[PDB]
Amino acid sequence: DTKEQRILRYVQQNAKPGDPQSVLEAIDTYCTQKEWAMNVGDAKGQIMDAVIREYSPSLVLELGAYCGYSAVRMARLLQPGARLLTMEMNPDYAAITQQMLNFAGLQDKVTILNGASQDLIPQLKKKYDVDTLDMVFLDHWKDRYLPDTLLLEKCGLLRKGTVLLADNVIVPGTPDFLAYVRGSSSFECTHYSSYLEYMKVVDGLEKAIYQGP
Ligand SMILES: Nc1ncnc2c1ncn2[C@@H]1O[C@H](CSCC[C@H](N)C(=O)O)[C@@H](O)[C@H]1O
Ligand SMILES: Oc1cc(-c2ccc(F)cc2)cc2cccnc12
Ligand SMILES: [Cl-]
Ligand SMILES: [Mg+2]
Repeated sequence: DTKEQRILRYVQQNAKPGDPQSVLEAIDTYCTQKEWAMNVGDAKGQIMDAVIREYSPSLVLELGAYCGYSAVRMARLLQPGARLLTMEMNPDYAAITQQMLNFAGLQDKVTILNGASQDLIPQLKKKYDVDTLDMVFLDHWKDRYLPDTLLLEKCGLLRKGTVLLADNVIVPGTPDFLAYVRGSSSFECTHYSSYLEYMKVVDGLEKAIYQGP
């Protein structure tokens, strides 16, 4: 098996079906005690939770799903009827994520789109009936953060107040994105210093709120 299949099986055997908090705890335990994996983790996850609670977004887009940890973490905090769309290019990972969401009981709140963000973003309005997004979690390959932000804006998917929350702005880092949003009058930015998942290494999140053109 793969590490991702091992994570899934661990959840299935050490968490309670339909209990998202138990799922998060099982993943965190496995990734602390057995094998590291690139989930946002509990340190940064607590900051994400605080942000989600503040904004109560009705429609969230996540870029990069992996095994579903962040999707579970966000979706468990959504209000009834609110929704998450998550984009995942790797079909093996998409299948893990779906199974993870199913086990957590969150499958009605989340749609996992199997494809590359740069191909799926232009389809959101017509194919997926999206008007504008309330929040975007950027956590895919770091070189896509700026191009996809710019694409989201081109596609008319951002509105005044759309919250972008970007993982890993220190490690691995996303220097072009960070410079761009911090220098642009179209974003109001805040840095949340934290730690790399499961590691004593500094990392951080950036929140960038879109202000319009
Ligand atoms: N352009 C792209 N579109 C969609 N998925 C992408 C992508 N570039 C990378 N990915 C995916 O981005 C993921 C990054 S890891 C995502 C971790 C997850 N957000 C969590 O915290 O639990 C990987 O699964 C990778 O396959
Ligand atoms: O949270 C993440 C962490 C890392 C990462 C990988 C190796 C390291 F040594 C340190 C950090 C990569 C990611 C790629 C995509 C989404 N998130 C990532
Ligand atoms: Cl952590
Ligand atoms: Mg990350």
